[PDB]
Amino acid sequence: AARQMEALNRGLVAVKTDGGIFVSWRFLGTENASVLFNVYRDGQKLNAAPVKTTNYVDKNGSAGSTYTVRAVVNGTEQPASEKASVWAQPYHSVPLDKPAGGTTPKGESYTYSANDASVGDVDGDGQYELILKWDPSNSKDNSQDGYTGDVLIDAYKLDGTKLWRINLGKNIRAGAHYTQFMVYDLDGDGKAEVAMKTADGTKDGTGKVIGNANADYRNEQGRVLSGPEYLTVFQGSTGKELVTANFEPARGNVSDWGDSYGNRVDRFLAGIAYLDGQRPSLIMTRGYYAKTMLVAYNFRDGKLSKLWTLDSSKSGNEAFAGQGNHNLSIADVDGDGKDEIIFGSMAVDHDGKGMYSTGLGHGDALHTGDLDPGRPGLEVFQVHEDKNAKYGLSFRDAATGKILWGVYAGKDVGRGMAADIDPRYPGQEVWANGSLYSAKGVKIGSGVPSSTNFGIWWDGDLLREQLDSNRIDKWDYQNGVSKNMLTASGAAANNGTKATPTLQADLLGDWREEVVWRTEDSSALRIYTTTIPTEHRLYTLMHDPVYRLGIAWQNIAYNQPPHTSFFLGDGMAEQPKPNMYTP
Ligand SMILES: [Ca+2]
Ligand SMILES: [Ca+2]
Ligand SMILES: [Ca+2]
Ligand SMILES: [Ca+2]
Ligand SMILES: [Ca+2]
Ligand SMILES: [Ca+2]
Ligand SMILES: [Ca+2]
Ligand SMILES: [Ca+2]
Ligand SMILES: [Ca+2]
Ligand SMILES: [Ca+2]
Repeated sequence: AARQMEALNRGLVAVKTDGGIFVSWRFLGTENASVLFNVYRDGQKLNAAPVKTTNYVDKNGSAGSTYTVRAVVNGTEQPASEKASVWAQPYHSVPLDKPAGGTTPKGESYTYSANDASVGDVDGDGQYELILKWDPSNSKDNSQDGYTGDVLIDAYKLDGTKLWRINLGKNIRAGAHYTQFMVYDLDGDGKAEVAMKTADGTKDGTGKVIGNANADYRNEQGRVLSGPEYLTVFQGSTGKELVTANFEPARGNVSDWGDSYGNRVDRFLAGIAYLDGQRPSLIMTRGYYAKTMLVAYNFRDGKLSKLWTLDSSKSGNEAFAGQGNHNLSIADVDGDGKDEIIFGSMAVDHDGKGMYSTGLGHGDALHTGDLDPGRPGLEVFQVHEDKNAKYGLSFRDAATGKILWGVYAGKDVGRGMAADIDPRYPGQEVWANGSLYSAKGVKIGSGVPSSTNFGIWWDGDLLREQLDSNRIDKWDYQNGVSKNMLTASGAAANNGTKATPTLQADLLGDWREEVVWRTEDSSALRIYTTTIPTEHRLYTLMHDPVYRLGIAWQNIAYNQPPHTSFFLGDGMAEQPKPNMYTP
């Protein structure tokens, strides 16, 4: 079946460069291969004949010029795109309303920094808003005791308009593994909503407090290990509470999850999955080191409804404990049109049934995509934390879980990457624990790229570049060394040693991915878009099933980079139009 996807505008962007004005725009999932384009500067056509490629350099444009693009569909020109003004800097700043610092019940002062983001179109005009999580400077890993400041979630238009702020309140602890926020048009009306775990004292964007306003379930460890827990869907445009239910997976006893001090119980993940093959569902998970639960919901016709539960503590589900990562993937792995869940070393079917477990246990990085385009199906590359695991890195059939190849490490392998960086080996290369491999498991040369964090499509070629901290690098495959391509001076990455951008996504312009980094003082987000010309046109990545879902889960726990459902890389085949409709 055709999948619900977003009605997007042209995503037209124009950026001042020394060579003139660089202009790029979207090839929309609704458009055929036969569609061409005309480029207009202030109502004047620039190109003598319609162009195919979705980027263009206007040598004679100026900082005051405005641009439109018109599609040419089966010979006739279509109405103009939305108008685009010229970016006077290589990035676009979104000014932020930095939350005031505070002081914990124990007298610890904290301040706020801009942290993980997501995107959704909350008003339905085809341009994304940014949904930003603020992090207090005393946020905590689950292993660490201590009180934390409130978690704040804001919505911003790209012009800097602050639409709202939600304060999750004292009963939601701050830290990577706590709030996992989903931004998506769940009900299919054309407008995104925001869904996340909430509690008594959560304040919506209109200033209305949920539940028992004054209840305080913080224990002396600064953890919230008792009291009600809620799941709320908020209106994207206003941050208003739409509906709130009791949260599942429910806590039960803290000790059910594998410790009594409050670590394992509060290990959350979340996602958007097309469980019915047509429309989105919401996935909320709890646990992964031992007891593990996953619960699916719909938000449709104004109602939240629970669809299924997978609980490893149920007789027959024992194998589905102890396998999850600090991240997950979502993809149709078995070809039935419906999305499955890649939950670290295990997988869960669209109906909530456990599919397989590799038994290799918990890890910190995960990549699900078409890694080996010579092998039908998707593949999963994963690293493993247990020093005694049979493999420190595993490369597997996404659908069956069969190990295609793996390498024993005998130690915690905390990072792993997948990206087509070497055109001499068909498909995506993978690297971890000091070695680079082909998709077939053949070690390539010696050493690895200088980062093992994100892959990003940045330059004009079909290979994928690397992102880490405030840097984009490109692998010189002939010489076996990384070389810097961009250092975003004045921009900072997030999450300490994880060094993740606020967001990486194809948010605007052509198929290359934008990066959103905070400034060092979090007074702004900067949106960088490439001005490197390309000869290639590809469907906007937000119209790919798997990529779009990757953007939805990018924020969760230990942020991972997004992948396409198809092999995008050197030697790739031309892609057909995505099977989609818009609301
Ligand atoms: Ca919008
Ligand atoms: Ca909606
Ligand atoms: Ca499927
Ligand atoms: Ca299935
Ligand atoms: Ca870990
Ligand atoms: Ca494959
Ligand atoms: Ca390759
Ligand atoms: Ca490239
Ligand atoms: Ca782009
Ligand atoms: Ca995160």
